[PDB]
Amino acid sequence: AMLYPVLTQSRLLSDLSGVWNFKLDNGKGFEEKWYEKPLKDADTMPVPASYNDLKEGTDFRDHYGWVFYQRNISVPEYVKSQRIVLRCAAVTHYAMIYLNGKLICEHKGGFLPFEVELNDDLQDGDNLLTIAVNNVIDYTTLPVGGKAPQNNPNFDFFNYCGITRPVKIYTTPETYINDITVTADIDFTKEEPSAVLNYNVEIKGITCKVELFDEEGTKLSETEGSEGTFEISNVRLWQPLNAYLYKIKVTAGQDVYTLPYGVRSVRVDGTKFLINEKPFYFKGYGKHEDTFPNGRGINLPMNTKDISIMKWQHANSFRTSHYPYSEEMMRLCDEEGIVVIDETTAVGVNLQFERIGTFDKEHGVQTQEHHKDVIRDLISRDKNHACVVMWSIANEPDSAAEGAYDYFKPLYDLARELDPQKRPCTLVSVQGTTADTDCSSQLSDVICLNRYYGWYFGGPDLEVSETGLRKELSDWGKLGKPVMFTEYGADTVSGLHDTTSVMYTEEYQVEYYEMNNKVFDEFDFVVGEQAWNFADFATSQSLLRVQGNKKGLFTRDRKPKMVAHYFRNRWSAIPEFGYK
Amino acid sequence: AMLYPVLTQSRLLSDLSGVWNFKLDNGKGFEEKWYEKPLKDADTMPVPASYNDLKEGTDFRDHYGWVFYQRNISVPEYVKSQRIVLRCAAVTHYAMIYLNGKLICEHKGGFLPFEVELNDDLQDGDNLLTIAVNNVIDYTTLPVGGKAPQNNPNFDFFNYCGITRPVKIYTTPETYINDITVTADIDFTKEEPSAVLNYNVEIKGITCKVELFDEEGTKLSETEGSEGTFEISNVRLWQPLNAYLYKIKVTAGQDVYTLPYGVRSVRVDGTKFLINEKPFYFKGYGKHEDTFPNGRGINLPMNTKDISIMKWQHANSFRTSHYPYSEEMMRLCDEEGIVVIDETTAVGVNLQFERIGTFDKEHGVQTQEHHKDVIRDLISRDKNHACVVMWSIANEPDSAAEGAYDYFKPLYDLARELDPQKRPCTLVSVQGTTADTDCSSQLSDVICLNRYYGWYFGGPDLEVSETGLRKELSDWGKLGKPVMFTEYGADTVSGLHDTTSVMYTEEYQVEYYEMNNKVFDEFDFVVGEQAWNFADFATSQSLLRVQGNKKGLFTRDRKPKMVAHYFRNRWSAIPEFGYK
Ligand SMILES: CNc1nc2sc3c(N4CCN([C@@H]5O[C@H](C(=O)O)[C@@H](O)[C@H](O)[C@H]5O)CC4)nnnc3c2c2c1CCCC2
Ligand SMILES: CNc1nc2sc3c(N4CCN([C@@H]5O[C@H](C(=O)O)[C@@H](O)[C@H](O)[C@H]5O)CC4)nnnc3c2c2c1CCCC2
Ligand SMILES: CNc1nc2sc3c(N4CCNCC4)nnnc3c2c2c1CCCC2
Ligand SMILES: CNc1nc2sc3c(N4CCNCC4)nnnc3c2c2c1CCCC2
Repeated sequence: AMLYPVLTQSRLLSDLSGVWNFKLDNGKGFEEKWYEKPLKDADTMPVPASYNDLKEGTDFRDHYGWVFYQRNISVPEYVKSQRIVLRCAAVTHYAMIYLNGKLICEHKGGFLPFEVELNDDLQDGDNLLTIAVNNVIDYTTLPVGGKAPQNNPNFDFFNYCGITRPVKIYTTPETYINDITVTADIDFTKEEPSAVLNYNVEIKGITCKVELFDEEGTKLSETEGSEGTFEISNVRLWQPLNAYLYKIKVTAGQDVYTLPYGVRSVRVDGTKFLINEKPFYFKGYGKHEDTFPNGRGINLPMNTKDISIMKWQHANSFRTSHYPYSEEMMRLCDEEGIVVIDETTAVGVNLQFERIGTFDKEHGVQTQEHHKDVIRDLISRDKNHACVVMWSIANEPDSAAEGAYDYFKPLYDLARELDPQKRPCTLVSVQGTTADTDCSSQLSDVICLNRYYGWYFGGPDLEVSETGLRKELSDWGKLGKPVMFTEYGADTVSGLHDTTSVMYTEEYQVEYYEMNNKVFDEFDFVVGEQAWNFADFATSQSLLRVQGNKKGLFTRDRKPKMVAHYFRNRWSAIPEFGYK
Repeated sequence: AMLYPVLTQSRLLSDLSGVWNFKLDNGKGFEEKWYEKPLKDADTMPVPASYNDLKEGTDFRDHYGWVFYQRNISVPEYVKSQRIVLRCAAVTHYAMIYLNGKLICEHKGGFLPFEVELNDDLQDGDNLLTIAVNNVIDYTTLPVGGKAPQNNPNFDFFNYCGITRPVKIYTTPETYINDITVTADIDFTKEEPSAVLNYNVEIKGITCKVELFDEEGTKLSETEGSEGTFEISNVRLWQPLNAYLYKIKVTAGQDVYTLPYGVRSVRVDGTKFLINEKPFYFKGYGKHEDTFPNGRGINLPMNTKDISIMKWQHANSFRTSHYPYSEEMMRLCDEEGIVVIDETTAVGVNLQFERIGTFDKEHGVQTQEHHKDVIRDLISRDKNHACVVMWSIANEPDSAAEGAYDYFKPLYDLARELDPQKRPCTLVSVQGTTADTDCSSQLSDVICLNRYYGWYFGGPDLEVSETGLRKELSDWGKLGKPVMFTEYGADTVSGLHDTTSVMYTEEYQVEYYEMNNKVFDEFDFVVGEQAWNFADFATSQSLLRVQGNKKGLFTRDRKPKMVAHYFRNRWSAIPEFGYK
């Protein structure tokens, strides 16, 4: 369980972000005890941020192995009173915290938070904090390092690493709040729908009371109970592009924490994805925590810029593509009313492109245990987010291979059981699968395709490509379930133009999406269009990557390609609800 | 034999270029007799020029089959006196001339001239000229159409077709000059070298006398003899970047034709490519008759612009890449002193990339007969060009396959025997061959490689790529022959920049050439560096082509990439002669 550190009367918060000392491991790093003494001949390195692009030459950009972040720490003795904790929101890949020279914590997983307490190794005076980060990826990591001394991603984005998100120090009373959970039942029956919310607070280390406020701070109800309930008639339902967030003050044993919460219902019904009992239609794109020169590092300004562009463009949703995003971005979609598809680090679980099969148990992937710890850690983190309407177990696994069904079912189950809101589960299907062959047809509530008819398939022949896409999508309808496209797009170099289009031209990109959009619009069970990608992003080099991935509607610096004006006009004529 | 039509006291010249009528064959074209009546519902189409890009939509750009050019013709009766001839300098692929409705000529081969006489079907009044052009390419065409209703080039440029070069009407006395030939012997021994030129005139249908002038029109010697000789002491030797052209007036039977000619010697000696008994070093690039929206159409202005840029850049040579260039460009290099490697249409003679082998005689290529007619027609056309120092039988054939040696030897032989100057012969070797495996090691006077260490091989690892290129080039030296690189380069999108380079960036392109150029400079038997390509050009669409081929040093409109300034600085510090 991981609550978002905030400033409360009961808890303090001090950011450690800034320029830290930094050294690339030379192999002999751990041998000598760098985590013991202050790094020598060190380099400077802002935190929070990916370090790959922040220096010059390939030696930083393409480093294999470990790096050492190092910074000094010092708390006021008058604080030992309360509990001292170190929250690392995300260290890409493996983290190893040393204080004063001793290991204190260790973590696997580059995109989710982890904490460690400091009360009993926090010395007096100036303490030597050391965070060593490893970037190696393999068949035991999610995301999955392939075989082709260098990391070779089995995924189409660059392997940005370092202290990707912030490192803070918060405190707490000795017995504290540790995990608040809230769910809602809404009775749309009444012409003025109302709702009953179920609280479930948890403490560790006494009386606990719950206060419920409205948008403006107006209190409206109170109760006591580490597992009580609450009633709200004439309830302001959170809605896509129309967020309403209540707030919640849990006072419990000299400790109080506040939580926003939006009241809405998610439910699949036949070929309809329903939000607050209405037939939604996804409009938006798959995104990437990718900016220059931050790498995958957190970027509050671009977060707001990205959401400003989405509203300008008349979109309503995005998918945390290939990894969970920052907590800040998740809260922002709550405030702004952005429907989010929250997705795990499970990309590259596919060895298809003697031959080893993906789910061979001696020579194939070794990810299921960690895949489970991710599903749990992620749902623990974002369970209370009204923006989250669905979960994505994995992006493009070899889901039509043998071993496939056996791999994923234990993970779907774990997901369906750990979501206090029992939200729809899916996985994003790669090109090649079909209704009959895809283990997703059974395990998933929503069929999410990534199809590229007009690019990989059939490009530059958009007629032949249309025939293919009708044929395949037609078949997908026989499952009687909601199907949305989570990726489709074409690599386009901003600036390349032509009257009779050729591939890579802004005109070819617009035509591609006209064909796909025409076919989408023929099937009432298509409940979503999400283009890949929102914006150009960095990938590993290869002959097929024109200085990265150029499938964005926008450039890496958020300037619109012609296609961005095509979608803005199309999405403006398509409602959040009732499109079918 | 084909003399360049010019204006002489004995012969007239009238260009037919302009906007002709034009219709795409619909299949039923030949059935109905379009070549008989005036085209109906016709379109407009400039000649000379490739027609693919001159209209909108894929229907022109990607047409499979025949098109019909049609224009009216009318000569003044007072001309029937003399012989009337129609010279088509180049109709891409197959040509079929109809006059008044009757076929008069037929041709195969899209890049060389062919004529037909008109005296006895040239009616009085207005005659209906019709030129039908076919664009289909196959295992019987040079260049070679692959299997992958559409043409699929087995070569990396777009299949531009139509009346690529001009169509004129010249006349002649009844007995006329038909082919002048001149060769030279130079006695560098004397401190003031002199030379003896051997004339060899030919007539068809009488006295013939030869006049010899100098640059400014000063006569200097005369003689009589359809096979006489001539003497020139203190001779002005044509030289790279220092052209001196004498002129030659052949008066013979009321017919006179003038010819420029430059005196120079070409001779290989060990690992030295010698021009006028000096160790030359090729500096330049492989080019393409490719401009917008002309297609492969002739372009006198860009010809002069291209040659202006070459002198600005301190280059000395270029290769007629994948097909003979226009006669105008050939004469221009004579005037301007550009060393040219004249090359045939023989590209795509390679099926490597049950499996058919290139030179299978039932299922592989069927090009050798035509390949021979090309070698003869080409040498007949350009034999007297001082700029031509070498012949290229084919670009990147599967020269290390079985059948290879048997295919090419008859063609090398035919070439070595038909060049009145016995000039060096070669063929350009694809990536994969080695000294031991390449039938070129024996048949060729100069080893011409196309290597891509840093792109296809090894990119983005320029270290590994350097190790490979040293290893391979080292081996090539064991043949004790001159080796030059006729292609090397990297696809670069003008405008993409970075401090730590990634592929496709102008910086990566400059680094690529620094590595290759460093290694080249280690081997005294490397006698040439020619980059691919001079300028960005159109190709068929595919995932590996960013709106065409972007390996130019210049953009398709002749603007320099950063790499163009790298070469200009490097080539300025490297002499035409004595570099080794
Ligand atoms: C019709 N038959 C084909 N089907 C396919 S599928 C495929 C392929 N994947 C697709 C799916 N993406 C997904 O989409 C995005 C993207 O690719 O840009 C990624 O950014 C994103 O992270 C990822 O989720 C990951 C990788 N990569 N390369 N080639 C192909 C290919 C090809 C063909 C025909 C031959 C040429 C290649
Ligand atoms: C090191 N191993 C490789 N070696 C090679 S070779 C090759 C290839 N040809 C080369 C040579 N060109 C010539 O050079 C120019 C160009 O290619 O741009 C053409 O314009 C020009 O007309 C033509 O003369 C014609 C085509 N095309 N595609 N891939 C390759 C490839 C590859 C690899 C490794 C795997 C990836 C692909
Ligand atoms: C794991 N992600 C991928 N998935 C796929 S699927 C497919 C394909 N198709 C699919 C449709 N059925 C016929 C064959 N052809 N080529 N490459 C691919 C392909 C690739 C990748 C990533 C590596 C590069 C190629
Ligand atoms: C006829 N022109 C070519 N020549 C070549 S050579 C080579 C290669 N290499 C060469 C070095 N030895 C190992 C294998 N790999 N992939 N493609 C190629 C390749 C291609 C083409 C044109 C079609 C596309 C690929």
